[PDB]
Amino acid sequence: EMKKGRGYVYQLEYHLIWCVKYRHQVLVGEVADGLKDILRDIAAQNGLEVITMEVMPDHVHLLLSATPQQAIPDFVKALKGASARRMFVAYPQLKEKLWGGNLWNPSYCILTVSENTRAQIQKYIESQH
Amino acid sequence: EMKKGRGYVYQLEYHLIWCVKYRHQVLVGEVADGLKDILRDIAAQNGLEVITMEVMPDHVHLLLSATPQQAIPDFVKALKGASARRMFVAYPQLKEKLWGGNLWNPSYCILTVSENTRAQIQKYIESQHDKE
DNA sequence: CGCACACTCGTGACTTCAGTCATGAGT
DNA sequence: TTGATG
DNA sequence: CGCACACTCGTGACTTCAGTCATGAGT
DNA sequence: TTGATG
Ligand SMILES: [Zn+2]
Ligand SMILES: [Zn+2]
Ligand SMILES: [Zn+2]
Ligand SMILES: [Zn+2]
Ligand SMILES: [Zn+2]
Ligand SMILES: [Zn+2]
Ligand SMILES: [Zn+2]
Ligand SMILES: [Zn+2]
Ligand SMILES: [Zn+2]
Repeated sequence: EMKKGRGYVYQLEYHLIWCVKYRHQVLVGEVADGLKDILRDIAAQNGLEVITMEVMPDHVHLLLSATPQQAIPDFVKALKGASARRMFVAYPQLKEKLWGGNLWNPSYCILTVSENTRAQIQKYIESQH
Repeated sequence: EMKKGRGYVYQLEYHLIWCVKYRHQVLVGEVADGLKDILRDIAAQNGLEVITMEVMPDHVHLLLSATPQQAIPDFVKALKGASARRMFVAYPQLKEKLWGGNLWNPSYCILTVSENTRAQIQKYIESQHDKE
C-alpha cells in the first residue's frame, strides 16, 4: 500500500485550493476546459500526480499525490505560475477583466489528507504497541 | 483550526516513523526518555509542532504539524541526524551494540494525516458546491 | 470597519522570462 | 478591479 | 540465496562536523 | 551487526 523510493516509504496526499484574482467568476466554458488541460500538462511536466481536479468559476481544487521530495511552495509555484502564463496566452480575452498581470489570488490553501482520521491513526498506534 | 501565514492558509500534519539501525531493541528506560527530550528540543529549534510521539524499543513515531515551508527531507534530517549525534554523546553505552556510526535505519516512512477523513472532506466540498 | 488569504506598495528567486513562489508593511 | 476558498 | 525500507559499497550537502538527508547500485 | 515499522 505504501509507495517506495530510495530512502523512504510513503503515502502523501495534499488538497490544494486557490482562487481567481479579485474573485472574478471567469473559469467557465472554454476557459475552464482549457485550464484543465493546462494544469494536466504542467503536472505531467513536473512529475506531479493529480488524483482529482475540479475547476469552479472562481477557484480550483487539486488533490495531489506527491513524493517526499516535492515541496509545497515549489509545486504551488509551478501549478499557479505556469497556468496563469499559459492561460493568458491561450485565452487573451481574460485580459479584459484581468489587465493587471494576475490571473490568481496570491494566496493558496493547502491541506494534508489521509483515508483515516488523525484520531483513528493514534488509536491504531497504541493498539499495535 | 486552519492556520495562516503570509501567502497561505494551511493544516499540515504528518505521521513520521523510523527504526533503530539493525532493528536493535535499545530505546528503553532512561534512553527512551532522553530521546524524547532531544526530539522535542530539535522540533522546537525548528519550529515544528509535536502533536504526539511514541518511542518503542526499536522504532519511533512522531505526529507533527508544520508550515508549508517545512519540507519533509529537511525536517527528517534535522530530527534523525541531530538526535543520533546527541544520543550517542548522551548515552555512550549505545556504542556497545552500535559501533558503526549509525543509531538509525537510513530509511523513513512518512504519511500525510488529516483531522477528518479524505471522504468526509470530499463530501463537504461537494456540499459546498451544491449549496443554493 | 479593518483588515488580509484576499487589496496595494515593496524586496528577491526563478519559471512561465511572466507571474507565481518567498516575503514585510500599509490600508 | 477584492470580500471568500478550504 | 536475492532482496531493499531495512545490509553493504559509492557520490555530495550540511549539521550533528557526525550521521542524517539527498542518491545509484550489488546482494 | 538487518529481517520489519507505518
Ligand atoms: Zn495541453
Ligand atoms: Zn503568493
Ligand atoms: Zn509503532
Ligand atoms: Zn527539554
Ligand atoms: Zn536515508
Ligand atoms: Zn470548491
Ligand atoms: Zn498584515
Ligand atoms: Zn469591498
Ligand atoms: Zn536496489
